[PDB]
Amino acid sequence: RFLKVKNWETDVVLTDTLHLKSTLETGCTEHICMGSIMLPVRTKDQLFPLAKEFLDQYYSSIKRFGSKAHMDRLEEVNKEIESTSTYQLKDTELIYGAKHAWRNASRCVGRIQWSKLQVFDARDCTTAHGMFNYICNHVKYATNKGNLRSAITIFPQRTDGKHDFRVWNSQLIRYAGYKQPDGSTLGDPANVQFTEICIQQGWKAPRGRFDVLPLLLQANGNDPELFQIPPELVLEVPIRHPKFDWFKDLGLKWYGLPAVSNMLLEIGGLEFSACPFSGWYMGTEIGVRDYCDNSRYNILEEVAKKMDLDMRKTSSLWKDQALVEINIAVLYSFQSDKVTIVDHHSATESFIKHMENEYRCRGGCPADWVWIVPPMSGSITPVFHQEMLNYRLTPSFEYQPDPWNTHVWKG
Amino acid sequence: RFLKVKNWETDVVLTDTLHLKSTLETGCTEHICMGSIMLPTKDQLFPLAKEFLDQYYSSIKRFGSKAHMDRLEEVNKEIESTSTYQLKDTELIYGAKHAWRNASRCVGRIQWSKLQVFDARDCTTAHGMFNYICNHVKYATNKGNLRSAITIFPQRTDGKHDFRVWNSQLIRYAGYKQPDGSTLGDPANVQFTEICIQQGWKAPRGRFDVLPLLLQANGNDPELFQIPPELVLEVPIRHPKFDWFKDLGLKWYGLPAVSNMLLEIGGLEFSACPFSGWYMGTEIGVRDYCDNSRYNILEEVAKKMDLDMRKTSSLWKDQALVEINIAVLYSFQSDKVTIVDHHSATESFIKHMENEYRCRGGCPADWVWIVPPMSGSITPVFHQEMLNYRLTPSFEYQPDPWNTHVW
Ligand code: HEM
Ligand code: HEM
Ligand SMILES: Nc1cccc(C[C@@H]2CNC[C@@H]2Oc2cccc(Oc3ccccc3)c2)n1
Ligand SMILES: Nc1cccc(C[C@@H]2CNC[C@@H]2Oc2cccc(Oc3ccccc3)c2)n1
Ligand SMILES: C[C@H](O)[C@H](O)[C@H]1CNc2nc(N)[nH]c(=O)c2N1
Ligand SMILES: C[C@H](O)[C@H](O)[C@H]1CNc2nc(N)[nH]c(=O)c2N1
Ligand SMILES: [Zn+2]
Repeated sequence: RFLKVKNWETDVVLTDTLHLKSTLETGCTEHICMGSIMLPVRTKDQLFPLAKEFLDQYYSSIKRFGSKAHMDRLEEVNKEIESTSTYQLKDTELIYGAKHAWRNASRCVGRIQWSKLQVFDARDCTTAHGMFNYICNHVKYATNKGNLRSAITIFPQRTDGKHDFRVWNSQLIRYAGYKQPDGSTLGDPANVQFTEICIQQGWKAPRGRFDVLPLLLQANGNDPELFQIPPELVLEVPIRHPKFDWFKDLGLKWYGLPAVSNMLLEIGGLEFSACPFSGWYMGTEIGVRDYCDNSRYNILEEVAKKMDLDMRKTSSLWKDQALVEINIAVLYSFQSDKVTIVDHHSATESFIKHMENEYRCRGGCPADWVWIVPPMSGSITPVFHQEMLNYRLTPSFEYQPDPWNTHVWKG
Repeated sequence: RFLKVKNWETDVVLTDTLHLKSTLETGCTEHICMGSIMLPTKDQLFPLAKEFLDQYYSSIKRFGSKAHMDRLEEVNKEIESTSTYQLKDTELIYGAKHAWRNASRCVGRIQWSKLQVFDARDCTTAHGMFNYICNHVKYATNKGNLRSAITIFPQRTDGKHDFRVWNSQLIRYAGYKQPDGSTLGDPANVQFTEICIQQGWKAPRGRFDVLPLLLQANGNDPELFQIPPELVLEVPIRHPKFDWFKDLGLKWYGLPAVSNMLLEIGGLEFSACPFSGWYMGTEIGVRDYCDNSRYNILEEVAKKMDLDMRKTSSLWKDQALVEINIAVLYSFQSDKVTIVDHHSATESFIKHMENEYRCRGGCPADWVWIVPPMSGSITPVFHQEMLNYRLTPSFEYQPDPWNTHVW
């Protein structure tokens, strides 16, 4: 079968065949579209087919499909599964797998970069202190004094599900949030529950507006342990505006390294429950979402007050005006400090070129429009006008339950 | 079978059961989501008629009554006899209001029950259609105090006697390709404008030429009519801060009036059913003015603002976008022509969704269309999960008539 997508701005039409290789389910049916829903131990039996499919994909990619080396590797994995119930990936297969999980990530606008991913193999790690060391090295490598480099660190795979490696933090670097008795929040409201966990575990909270959270790390299914990332490894950018001199006095800053730590990486049926990865920011992630969401820092009012905009009616577009100024400030600040960032125009234009190339070379590019379209100025970016097909390919990054809801406390 | 939707800003969860009624298909499957694609006998008619009357009689608390069974008998008799049937005025009005209620791409549905329905089923000629349409235009415009309205022309019969309005909207501006290589006026309407010329229209060849109506009655060749200018309320565009804005020579019309869709009620098909409401400001200021394939004015505006257009990261496009949209709202409000901003409209839609969940068990909504084309995440609809499904009565797309009509 062939499926067409159309760009309504350019009339360019593309043909997708890659969707035929998708097996996992979307949430949608013939009767209902779930495209805007945020969240819509394996047997030996189910494991060898997943391994075989992955290895066939790997061997095809290196132009060795059906070779002696391909056949011998299938036999070796087969033997290992029946004998031990699982298998180990070769370093080459792990690198290919992690790159392809990023390539397949339909909610990621940054995928033009997918083939440049530094993979750190941490499968020999055994303790939380060992995880802390791997993570510091990742942060220092990825930060590169502001010249950011994409990286992922991969801890040992799930065995029986009772010995999981997990980073409890949702991102490696994030700010604390504190609920006050009067109901107001100090710091980042998204991180209140996690901050409470840290405090309970013994973190002495400074109780400010931008306190970098400690890492909470779980090795081998044991209770997690706290660690403070060395401050010299945490690059931060003070936010100021090119024309508005009062902007600095809002006291805003943000960290340079966006690093997702709560997802699960599936490669050939194996499950890597701790696989922190990082790239660099697109400006709207900070200036639109982190700063201006009602349930996040929520700074729109204070900024619009300072700009002296007419705030009595929504129809003066004061919120829209303040939004653009904050986003200009974020890009200006990062660029001035020589910390890698991309604006939403550049990033979406690059994504369209990536997508077109993927269709030609791969037969498709699964993409989730709801997530790819930026959260401001949607239709003046080329992605708004681009039809997309969303489907699930493996290797993949998946969501997993927060570890505090599932962990068995050993005490 | 029961489905939950969460708002990620407020944590409110609603439960959807209304989707189980849904009959038509979405284009998605278990393996692929088509959420962002723009367009994804006698025997057939009685289940469709039945399903409709059942919901009609339920809505007036008379389900299973003698009037209910009687009407079901009467329509059954008429289909068996004539191969079609005729709606009672009450059913037509109900069907039309519900087609709006079921429109998953429409953010303005809080207004669904306040719709003036003009029954034009007695219409026979294109001059007659012109009369009905002028009357609709005048009524809906109401000298700037806009009222929602639909005019319904006779239903499909054998499909060779189709009523159609060839225009995509009742009021739109012409588009012309020039020797220059550029486009004068609205590039979306270039083809339709050509069809107007080839059928006889004398084009002024300006930037904002109100198009003529091309009306097809009873499957005949369509005919041209100029809408009386004094019935077309237009708004000159100016800015409350920038005195130079007015010299861009921009204007828009006050009445948004979709005329190319098909209304389906109880299996009956109404191929000419122009309807109108009032504008949300972004439709004009973001899409009409700033789409690259539309009036595409961002460059000119940014230049007059003297922004740094050297790099994308100065956000010069975004700054100009906001100002253009401020001018749209200010101009309509100053001239007392009804308009809604995207903040107000999306706030209302969330309230409407809550009413629908509470009173009907759900609300079909297409997130891709509901979230405004600028400032998405500062509107509450961005953070609201929505389930998309197709309920009838409905508005449906249909082929452009020039590709289909046999002259
Ligand atoms: C190189 C620069 C990159 C940029 C500019 C970028 C951009 C983005 C953005 C803007 C999002 C949406 C974030 C949100 O709204 O929460 C995202 C999501 C995502 N990206 Fe990237 N990305 C980059 C690198 C990476 C890397 C290195 C990986 C993994 C190897 C990755 C995998 C993902 C995944 C799995 C998501 C979905 C997250 C979720 O569902 O919460 N990206 N990307
Ligand atoms: C009263 C004020 C109204 C407002 C503010 C409003 C708002 C909107 C907006 C912004 C759109 C998206 C338009 C686009 O991007 O092309 C839309 C679509 C739509 N609306 Fe409304 N609407 C209103 C009245 C109506 C009425 C009276 C009807 C029918 C009786 C209706 C039915 C529809 C339909 C069927 C669509 C989808 C059109 C398509 O798929 O092209 N709306 N509405
Ligand atoms: N520029 C880049 C580079 C790499 C990765 C990203 C992803 C960016 C970088 N910070 C966070 C963001 O993803 C999130 C944000 C918030 C929650 C989250 O997890 C979820 C999401 C939905 C439901 C439940 C949990 C993921 N952005
Ligand atoms: N504020 C209101 C009130 C009622 C209706 C509307 C819908 C508003 C009123 N003008 C325009 C808009 O409909 C369009 C315009 C152009 C294309 C379109 O969708 C397509 C796209 C491609 C092919 C076919 C249809 C829909 N907006
Ligand atoms: C309900 C809705 O799906 C949700 O708010 C989504 C919309 N699109 C998004 N897109 C991105 N990139 N990130 C997000 O957090 C969201 N949130
Ligand atoms: C391809 C994509 O579906 C298309 O550009 C859509 C996106 N969302 C939209 N939303 C509205 N309200 N109107 C539109 O025309 C569109 N266009
Ligand atoms: Zn879908």
